[PDB]
Amino acid sequence: DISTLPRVKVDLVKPPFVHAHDQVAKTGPRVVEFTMTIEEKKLVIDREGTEIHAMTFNGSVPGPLMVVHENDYVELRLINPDTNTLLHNIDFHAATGALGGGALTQVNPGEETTLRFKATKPGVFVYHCAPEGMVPWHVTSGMNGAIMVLPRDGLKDEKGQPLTYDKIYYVGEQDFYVPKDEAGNYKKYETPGEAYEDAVKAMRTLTPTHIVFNGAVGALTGDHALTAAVGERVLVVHSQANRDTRPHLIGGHGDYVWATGKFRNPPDLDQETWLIPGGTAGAAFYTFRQPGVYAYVNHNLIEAFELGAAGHFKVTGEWNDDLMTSVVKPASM
Amino acid sequence: DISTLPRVKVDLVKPPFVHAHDQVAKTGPRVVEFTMTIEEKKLVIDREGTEIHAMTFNGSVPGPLMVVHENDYVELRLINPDTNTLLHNIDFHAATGALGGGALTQVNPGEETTLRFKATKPGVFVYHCAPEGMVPWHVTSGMNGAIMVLPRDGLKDEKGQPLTYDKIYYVGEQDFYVPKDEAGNYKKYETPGEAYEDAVKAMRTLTPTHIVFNGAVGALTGDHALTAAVGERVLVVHSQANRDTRPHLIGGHGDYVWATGKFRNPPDLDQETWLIPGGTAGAAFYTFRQPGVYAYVNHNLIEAFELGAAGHFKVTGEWNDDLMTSVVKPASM
Amino acid sequence: DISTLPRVKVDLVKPPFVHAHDQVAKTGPRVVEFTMTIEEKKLVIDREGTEIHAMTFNGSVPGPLMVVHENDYVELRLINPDTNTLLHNIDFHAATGALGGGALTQVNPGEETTLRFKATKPGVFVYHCAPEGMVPWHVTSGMNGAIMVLPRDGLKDEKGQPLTYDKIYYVGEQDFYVPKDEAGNYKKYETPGEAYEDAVKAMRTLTPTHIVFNGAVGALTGDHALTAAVGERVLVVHSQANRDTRPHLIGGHGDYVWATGKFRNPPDLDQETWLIPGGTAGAAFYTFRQPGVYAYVNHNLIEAFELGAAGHFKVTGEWNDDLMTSVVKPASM
Ligand SMILES: O=N[O-]
Ligand SMILES: O=N[O-]
Ligand SMILES: O=N[O-]
Ligand SMILES: [Cu+2]
Ligand SMILES: [Cu+2]
Ligand SMILES: [Cu+2]
Ligand SMILES: [Cu+2]
Ligand SMILES: [Cu+2]
Ligand SMILES: [Cu+2]
Repeated sequence: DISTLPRVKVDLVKPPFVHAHDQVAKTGPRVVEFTMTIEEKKLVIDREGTEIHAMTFNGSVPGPLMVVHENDYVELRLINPDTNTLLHNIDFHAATGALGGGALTQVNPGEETTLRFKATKPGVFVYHCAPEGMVPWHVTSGMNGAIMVLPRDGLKDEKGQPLTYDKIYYVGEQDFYVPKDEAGNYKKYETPGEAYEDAVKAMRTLTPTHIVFNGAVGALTGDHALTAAVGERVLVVHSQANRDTRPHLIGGHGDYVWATGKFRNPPDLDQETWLIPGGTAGAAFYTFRQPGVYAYVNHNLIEAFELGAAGHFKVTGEWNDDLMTSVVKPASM
Repeated sequence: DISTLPRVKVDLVKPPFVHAHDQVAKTGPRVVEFTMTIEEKKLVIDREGTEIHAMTFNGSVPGPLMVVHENDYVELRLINPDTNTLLHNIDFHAATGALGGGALTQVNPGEETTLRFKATKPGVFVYHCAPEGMVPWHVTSGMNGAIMVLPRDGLKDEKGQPLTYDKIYYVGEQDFYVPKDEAGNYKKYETPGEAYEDAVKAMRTLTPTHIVFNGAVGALTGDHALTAAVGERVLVVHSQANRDTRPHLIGGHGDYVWATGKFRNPPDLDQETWLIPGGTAGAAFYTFRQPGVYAYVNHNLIEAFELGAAGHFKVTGEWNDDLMTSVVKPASM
Repeated sequence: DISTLPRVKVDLVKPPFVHAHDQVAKTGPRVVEFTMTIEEKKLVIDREGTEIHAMTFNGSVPGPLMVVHENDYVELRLINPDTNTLLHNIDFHAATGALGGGALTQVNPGEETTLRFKATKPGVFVYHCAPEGMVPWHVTSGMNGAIMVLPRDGLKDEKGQPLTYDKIYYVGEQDFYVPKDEAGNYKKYETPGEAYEDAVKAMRTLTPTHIVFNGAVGALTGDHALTAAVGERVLVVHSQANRDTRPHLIGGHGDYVWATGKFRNPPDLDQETWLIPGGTAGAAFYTFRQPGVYAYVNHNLIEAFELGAAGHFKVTGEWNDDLMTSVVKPASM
């Protein structure tokens, strides 16, 4: 009787931050209550000022990271305000049945719905909007996030020993397909219906115009760089709802990686780069050993440095000259 | 002395169905005899009526799934009737030597050949035509299938316990490269030789025009949807002879997945999505827990919903409201 | 005190060959000294005579394979002669800190530098140039190689038993983006600065014009085919610094594969094809069982046979008719 279970309300935070949670479950199974409000909004996604009509969960690209434990129940109140124009829904890859919930959550502007599902499998998973007949358009407009279902006894390494992170970040990577004219300039549109065919044409090229973290070129840089201290253990959850990516921490590694995101599997050790398939969330655990600036990228380096799939860590602490040193600094022959 | 071994003749069936076999070998090693007849034929591959000159094994795209046990011998009689126009052959990724058999099986129209190889490694494997100098053209014309080499004691989970499927399906995923004119319309051709350069140009874009299951958009839908019952254990073998794919069961999971298809490895558990590299077969085992319609896709959702890489399951049985329920159906604020 | 450790100077060799080393470390930890000289040079990369301005480490595409043991120190003297025109550096994915060394190794023409780092993680790893603001341009001009960090007790299988190779080869796979005019012909350029915008435009298509092994179409064929004998154990290290690849030995397998290249993980067994993500090195171990010509490809077969990603083995020895035989050679119905 689910009515006999504790309810806990989560208050979500904007990526790349993650709402408060316990790695090791401090209670029995719970109904974990989430509310998200769909927001269609204009977003500037690059340095040139290219502006798209984004389709978001809770105002952000990606949508926020939801965190529960295995065999909790996720109960999501999904709100589509009458300020929006389109029908939306939600598919949880973590859930079982009804297209991940998409068949049960169709909300027109001015409607809401509440979905409950049992989180029976531990892992990080994509969630995304998926309205029948317009699925890739919603997804590639930004309407996707992730949910982490932690094992009730937290994470474990390949030998069954605990892995405990000190910090977690959620990197949502988004492929956009901004329609171009024959000369190669981006087109803009009066209404979503006038945009639709050109959106479909642009998607069918299979060539993103932009690939970004946290919704825009440079979003995880400067005053919004990710941070860590030397010696800190950091989990980076990374999702891509529509296209493969190959994350890499420039100057570091994935000490333990679940490339396809499912924690009943032993992690891959010592990864330089790992493949997260489109439609998947993955997670990488790293203990920082050196201070300084790191870049965290999709290691198709064109996708990283030309199309936007690059963020930064700023890491504080002492430099270890045993691990790396400039023996002879650049100088002239 | 191979002549002292039992011979068993297999009678193949059209994908996505799979010929009768035993998971656990009920005999010792056998010479397992297959016959396939090459058929060049016109195929309509989309809803618009786009018609290509397909190159098939046994009349289908994909070619049929062949099933043997580890250390059986596969003996294939490959027939190229004089109604065909081209030279063909066959490369088995399951086989060792002579380019997988391709160097020994070159048949002109009006010829046949018989190849035997020992299936020394368990797994699902691609087979495909591969004539020297025209390899991708044959493959991306549909001339590929798969062979499953089961361990003699059937499949096992990550702990060494048996996994037994109740039903198996074979999903062959095909990238086609239909040549386009400058305006973007598909071109058609009088002869394969007149088609060849434009086929090569279209392939060199690396952008498929179509990505389909079982040879056509919507082939595994409607009256040809895949079926299952709640509680049934289903293995879905999935091949892609030329390009990566990322299968996903919408509303389900891969409970146990061999993403790169080789059963001596422990399966990955609880996958949302998995990457099958181009040139590979993979296999996913799932026990259905909910009735209703599922979609089975390549989770590049553009590839799925715009280019064709989507099929359906229809699943019969009782709905489990513990696992998922609509708490409050969509309604107006 | 690193000054108390043995120093050993390595003399590199041109890919696909690999400098002399011991699988099992015959000494304690060492400072292993390497020198590489950057060479910008023209290279003809295809049969048509297409000539690019390559950016190399030590004159080759890929750069040479460097081999050390876990917890050795790599000390690289990197020389940028004043005959070059550009700034370069080096990022080792094997290293920890300072963007893999890239932040500490910026050398203008006429400068050199010496970097030392501790090789704390065993595996094969990419190294590549990565100058801030021009990273993909350098990488996709050929300026990448790999380093193998062997476990001090050599390689092990999935059960912890030794795997010892008799021969090793290094296959560097390079995606080039030669700018094209509207008609589709390659453009050429007076200076790297005049080339830059068109290089960036060509990269942003995400469609390589060429994908080659060892720097050119057909480089690992003919008198430069890879060789082996029946019964020989061969490790093929394969890198791709910028784009996914899916290696396949036509007629063989990867008996043991580290697809993402890190030897603390058990290898995947019996692979037909494996995915090496862009920004990764992987390694496949195979014992040849049949003589003859093999092709070793990226199993996107368009990428292999049309764009260049194909090499050959010539294997000497006896043919095993148990493993494969032509029962009835091609002949007429
Ligand atoms: O190591 N990242 O380019
Ligand atoms: O969950 N498939 O979109
Ligand atoms: O088996 N390679 O096409
Ligand atoms: Cu939506
Ligand atoms: Cu999905
Ligand atoms: Cu053929
Ligand atoms: Cu093949
Ligand atoms: Cu450089
Ligand atoms: Cu890198």
